[PDB]
Amino acid sequence: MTEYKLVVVGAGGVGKSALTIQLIQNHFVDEYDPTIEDSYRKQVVIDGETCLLDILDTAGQEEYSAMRDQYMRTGEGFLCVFAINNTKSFEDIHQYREQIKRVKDSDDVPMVLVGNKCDLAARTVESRQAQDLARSYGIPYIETSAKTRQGVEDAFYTLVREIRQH
Ligand SMILES: Nc1nc2c(ncn2[C@@H]2O[C@H](COP(=O)(O)OP(=O)(O)NP(=O)(O)O)[C@@H](O)[C@H]2O)c(=O)[nH]1
Ligand SMILES: [Mg+2]
Repeated sequence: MTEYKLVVVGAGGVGKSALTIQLIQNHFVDEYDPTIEDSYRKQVVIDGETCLLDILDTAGQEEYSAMRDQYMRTGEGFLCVFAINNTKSFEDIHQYREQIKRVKDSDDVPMVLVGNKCDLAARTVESRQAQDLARSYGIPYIETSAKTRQGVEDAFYTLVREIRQH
């Protein structure tokens, strides 16, 4: 079956791992559990296509940039995750996108901008700001909550469909 290598990137603590574990294990992880590097493999059916999602969960910590680069290089699509209550993680998005472009030697790779933690009332990044940024990149913007599962399959499935169109 087709394998899609998806890479989840973003600042530390935005919920990269919680998003992935919701998709894979249907559970919200409320624990503090920083990632170094983790891989998940799941057989799914997306629009009648049997395929294998190979999800590379990366570290937000700068100490693992070289490790992150190595895994970014193999990815076919990228979830760029920020948290809607963390303005700095939204600002960091530009830096993550540029590194993706660097290691993939491409100006446009399949990518989804993911505004996570939308269950929180304490929003500091307006949806309009993130939509505008996504529009400038040419990529879709999807708001998610790993807690309520809102948007989770949307984010991953939209990325897979973007790889089909690439
Ligand atoms: N309310 C809420 N909390 C969330 C959400 N996603 C993650 N969190 C919380 O935010 C914290 C960080 O989550 P985690 O998935 O570990 O983030 P990460 O991006 O993988 N961090 P790292 O870069 O170290 O691997 C955890 O306490 C988790 O429960 C969400 O959608 N809503
Ligand atoms: Mg993590």
